[PDB]
Amino acid sequence: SNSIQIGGLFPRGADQEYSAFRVGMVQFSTSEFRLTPHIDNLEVANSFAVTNAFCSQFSRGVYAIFGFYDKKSVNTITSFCGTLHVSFITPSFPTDGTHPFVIQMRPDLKGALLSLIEYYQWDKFAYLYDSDRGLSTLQAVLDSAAEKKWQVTAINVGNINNDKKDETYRSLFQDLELKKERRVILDCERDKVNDIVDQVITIGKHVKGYHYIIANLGFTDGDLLKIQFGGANVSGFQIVDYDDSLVSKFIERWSTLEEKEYPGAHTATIKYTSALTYDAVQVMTEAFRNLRKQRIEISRRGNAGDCLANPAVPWGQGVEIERALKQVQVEGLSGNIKFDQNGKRINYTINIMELKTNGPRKIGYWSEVDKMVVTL
Amino acid sequence: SNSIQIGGLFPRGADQEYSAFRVGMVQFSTSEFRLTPHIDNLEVANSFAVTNAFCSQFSRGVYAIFGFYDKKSVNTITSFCGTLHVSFITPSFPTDGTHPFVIQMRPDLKGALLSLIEYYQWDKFAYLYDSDRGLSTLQAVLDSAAEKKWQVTAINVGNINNDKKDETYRSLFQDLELKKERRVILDCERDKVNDIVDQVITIGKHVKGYHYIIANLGFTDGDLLKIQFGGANVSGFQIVDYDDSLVSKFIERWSTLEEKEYPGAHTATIKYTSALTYDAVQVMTEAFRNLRKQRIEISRRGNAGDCLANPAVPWGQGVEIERALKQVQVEGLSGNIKFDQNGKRINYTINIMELKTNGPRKIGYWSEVDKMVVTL
Ligand SMILES: *[C@@H]1O[C@H](CO)[C@@H](O[C@@H]2O[C@H](CO)[C@@H](O)[C@H](O)[C@H]2NC(C)=O)[C@H](O)[C@H]1NC(C)=O
Ligand SMILES: *[C@@H]1O[C@H](CO)[C@@H](O[C@@H]2O[C@H](CO)[C@@H](O)[C@H](O)[C@H]2NC(C)=O)[C@H](O)[C@H]1NC(C)=O
Repeated sequence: SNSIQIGGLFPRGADQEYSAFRVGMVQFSTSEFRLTPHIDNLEVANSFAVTNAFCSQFSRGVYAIFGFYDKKSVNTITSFCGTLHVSFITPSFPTDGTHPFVIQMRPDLKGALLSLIEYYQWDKFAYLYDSDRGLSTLQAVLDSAAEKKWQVTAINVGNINNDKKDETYRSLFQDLELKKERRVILDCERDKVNDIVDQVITIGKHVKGYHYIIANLGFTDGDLLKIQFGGANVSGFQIVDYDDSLVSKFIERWSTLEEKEYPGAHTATIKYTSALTYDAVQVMTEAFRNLRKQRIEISRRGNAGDCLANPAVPWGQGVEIERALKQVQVEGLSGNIKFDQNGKRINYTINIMELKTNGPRKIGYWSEVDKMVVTL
Repeated sequence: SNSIQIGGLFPRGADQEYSAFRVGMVQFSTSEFRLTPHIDNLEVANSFAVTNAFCSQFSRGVYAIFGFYDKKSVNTITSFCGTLHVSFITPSFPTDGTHPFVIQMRPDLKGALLSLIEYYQWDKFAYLYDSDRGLSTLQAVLDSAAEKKWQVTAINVGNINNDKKDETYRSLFQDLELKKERRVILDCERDKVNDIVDQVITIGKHVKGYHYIIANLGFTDGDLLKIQFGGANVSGFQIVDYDDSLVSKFIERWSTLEEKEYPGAHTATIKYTSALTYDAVQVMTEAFRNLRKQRIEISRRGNAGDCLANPAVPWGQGVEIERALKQVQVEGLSGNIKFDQNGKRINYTINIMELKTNGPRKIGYWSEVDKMVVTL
């Protein structure tokens, strides 16, 4: 048997991620033990919902929770996890701090972004953002601006009501035009980028003389073809490397999976959040394997009880499970996976990309310790 | 014997605010009914703690909750209140959105601040912000910077370990001794403002040629006397007008209370947060009084239950309570109190202040519809 109960907290509509999760469950299945996921699908921005689901898993008796949060709900997660010693493994944006009991699959992007800016020798640009992943990056660029004498125009595009969102664009570009802004960073939710890209194309700002940096880890995850021929420079970041044999092999299978059975999966690419979901199954699997290999018993003796029991007394095995997960080092879709004591990715690589007439191309990479290295 | 129960969620050090709350309960109590508060003292930044306390008050069957939140716990409050139709009345920062079931006693400060900056005809300035407290008003000035043609140098003053503090704050100003920054916006809690004022004085930057804008609603809550004679301009905002008889008559009383019975309350001034709290007791009282004047029965028949009951079916009378709360229009320590449909203060007034050798003086006022008006 060896059935190991875990929770799965999935946003509604995260079909590809859940398909990647199930493929991960197949890939990393083993006779040693079985991960036994209990799945909740919910509105990840709704803290009540996230608390209900967390507590429901907790009372069932899970040994770890894999899932997602939003900026509206990250504090529910870090606070419940930290209080009860339950480990959360997530592909979402890294928490802004050193919160314990959170294993963060997603590498920090800020460093690479700052180096890229320096690399193109920008000292004046617009930073167009929303806040769904917090404001860490905004702070990082403001700090750099002050320190390197950059003139940054930083504008929150997150709050343009899509119910009348067009006069709002003209006024945005009017503001940008005041200083003839031509270098632009887009750090937004993926549909937000696409909205902004259409908006740019429409007013002819996708021509030569413009240069956009897409500040996310999935440059090729969405539709680049529409700005591929206008003449503007377009650059970005990619944590999933389709030239890795490991990734290449996975895509051979992924690309042929039955779409009815694996929604989101009959394609040549996989979104980085889905790749990280797949990699998370490997990490959890290795953690429980390592514990068993170390002869560390983590089996629950009694019921977890109510997540709101007062006083909140953390189970003693919590720390053990946190440590096992943080000590995992493996190779996955997102390259070398290793964590520091705070569950943040270290020793990872981010590929730096440029859009060219013949498609997106790697021009080099950013190293978690060597910064930006061009490929010759 | 008409006991309407309510909750009070008080941050673990909010002594003066609790004193203010207890005073308002006396001032506004009546033979009609007695608000019967149940009080929790808690780590307001701890979302788990906040959920526990909310759920504990929900189970008791309170008819509303007066309380405080933090930027880390605000989502817990809005989600739980919005889901369960439990009204939260608070002097905390207004929410970033139109969340329902939240009565925000504190007026928005962004308009007045943006207006004041324009008034002084600033184009280049430093903005000291406190990440602990939030970035919301910084963002508003960053959004506006293009259209209003400003060059903003934003510095985070928010992760200072009190160990150093002195050294950090001096390093900060001896760094603004680079771009020749002399116009500085504060945007901090009154304590952090005091700390900074203390260091500006020690560094000798409170002289003529520097100008500080304190971006909180309590210009005279702190000690201005010490920076009054240096020669620097110092401007701020004030919502509690001590020239009003209502306020003067209140302070007559407040200055008299025994400090042992009412911590924080043997003084001439009163923090705008405590004033908003006193005001909150009037609003809650009027709302529930008005529900009776309209023979809207709101008495719960059966137990409220568990905040984690599933499915979540909100009680029928929540919406009536919310509406009654939002329909209240009274005059209080913070001036005319009125709310829109999203529980935000409307038709309120913010006084504009400058520090003079003879003390703080009102120089004008800011209105929702008139914007900035020089007084004469
Ligand atoms: C788009 O990329 C091009 C190519 O690097 C940039 O043009 C180069 O950059 C410098 C600075 O303007 C020029 O002096 C070089 O001569 C350019 N190289 C070549 C061969 O074209 C250009 O600056 C980028 N666009 C924007 C708006 O930043
Ligand atoms: C402090 O306040 C004064 C008045 O608002 C600022 O401007 C003074 O008044 C006029 C109006 O521009 C100027 O022509 C004078 O030169 C200013 N007076 C003096 C003696 O400086 C003044 O600039 C403010 N100080 C700062 C640093 O903003």
